Amino acid sequence: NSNICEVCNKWGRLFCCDTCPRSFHEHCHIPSVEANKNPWSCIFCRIKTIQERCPESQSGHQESEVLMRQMLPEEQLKCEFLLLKVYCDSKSCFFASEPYYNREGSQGPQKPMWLNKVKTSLNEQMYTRVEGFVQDMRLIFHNHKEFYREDKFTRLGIQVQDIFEKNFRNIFAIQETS
Ligand SMILES: [Zn+2]
Ligand SMILES: [Zn+2]
Ligand SMILES: [Zn+2]
Repeated sequence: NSNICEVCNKWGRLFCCDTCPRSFHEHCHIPSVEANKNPWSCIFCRIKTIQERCPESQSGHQESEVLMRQMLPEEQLKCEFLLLKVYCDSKSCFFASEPYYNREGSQGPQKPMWLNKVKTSLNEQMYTRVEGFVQDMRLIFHNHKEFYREDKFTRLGIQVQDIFEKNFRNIFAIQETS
């Protein structure tokens, strides 16, 4: 196994996947690394299994169909994995915890949102469709762009949104387009 967390790239108290060489901090894995379970398989492995069991699941899909899907176990897992892929980028730190807004010339958003809030919502089964999860994730970046206006810091929102969107298209097998 690797000697650093796959998500935050630090050492520490690491749980090792039994079916691949990745390792995780307890609360870096999503869902949080399960108490017992020997062997244990990480989210990367669980997602690869879904694909292997249903190879046609990789054929292209329309985003509008994906969004309307109910949050059954396989969709719950895919959203957990997509969230984890955002945390894998170090620039996620800016979006992880609850923000506050006091900048001359800007007003805070009407509906603040942040990654740990999405993580709690997923854990608590608060989303009934994929659309709920995707709308909260896109709201993070939209709030940031609107609040930071012409400050160059706006680019952090564009960057982390790009990581979200690329991974969304990969995980949910969105039909490739020009
Ligand atoms: Zn970690
Ligand atoms: Zn694994
Ligand atoms: Zn199949």
